Amino acid sequence: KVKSIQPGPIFYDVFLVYLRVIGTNLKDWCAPHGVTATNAKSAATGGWNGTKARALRQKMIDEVGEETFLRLYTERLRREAALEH
Repeated sequence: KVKSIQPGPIFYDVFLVYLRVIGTNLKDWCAPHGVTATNAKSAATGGWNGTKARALRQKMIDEVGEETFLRLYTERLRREAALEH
């Protein structure tokens, strides 16, 4: 059906590439949050799932629009599933 936004590889790429669309990068996005790029990826992929990681994941979603994040994330998943079938 439709999926809600979950962490993982696609979450991380959609956020990473969104920063590119609006012309920042991971490095410069991370700094005002007092966090590392490496910590940003771990939270985004769901590898770190502590509640501090959730707070950061929510900032990534609010950076994109929540609706825009869902649309990018959803259409991307559709394309992978299409190659897997």
